[PDB]
Amino acid sequence: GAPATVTEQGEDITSKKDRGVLKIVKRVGNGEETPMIGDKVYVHYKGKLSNGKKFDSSHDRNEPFVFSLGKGQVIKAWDIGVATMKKGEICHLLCKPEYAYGSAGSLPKIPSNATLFFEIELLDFKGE
Ligand SMILES: COc1ccc(CC[C@@H](OC(=O)[C@@H]2CCCCN2C(=O)[C@H](c2cc(OC)c(OC)c(OC)c2)[C@@H]2C=CCCC2)c2cccc(OCCN3CCOCC3)c2)cc1OC
Repeated sequence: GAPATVTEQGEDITSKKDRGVLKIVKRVGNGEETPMIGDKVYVHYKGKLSNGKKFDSSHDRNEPFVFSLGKGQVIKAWDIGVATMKKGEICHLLCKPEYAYGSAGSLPKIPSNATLFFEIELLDFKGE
């Protein structure tokens, strides 16, 4: 399914090229710009563990999800992945634990050593 497709087809967007964050573009965005470090970004997303059954979405909570890019407000895979996206783009991201919650985990939602899968839609981004 979508996570295996990312394994097979995803672009490795890590600096180290360790296949820790793999991306597939599912919808091409608009324009040319991608967000800068410190930009306020606006997204919709859905996420899940690759193993077991825990699913999370911005769509429930009744609004875009906002954060400052590249400042450690979200897991490393997001800082890396969202920085690659154009406005309007949708991607799928497969995130190995080294770019997520690592050996520690974050319970109840996240076990130790968890690979995560996300669908992210970049709605907008603005310099702080
Ligand atoms: C620097 O490293 C970290 C930084 C931040 C965190 C916290 C978890 C982070 O969530 C995430 O980073 C990812 C990506 C963004 C969407 C949510 N994310 C998740 O993993 C989800 C998530 C949602 C959660 O709530 C909706 C979580 O509870 C806080 C949560 O806790 C671990 C994890 C999980 C993904 C798959 C299925 C289960 C849930 C998150 C969740 C909810 C809101 C967040 O930021 C809100 C905006 N902040 C608010 C504070 O001021 C700065 C801006 C960030 C852990 C960090 O490592 C310990």
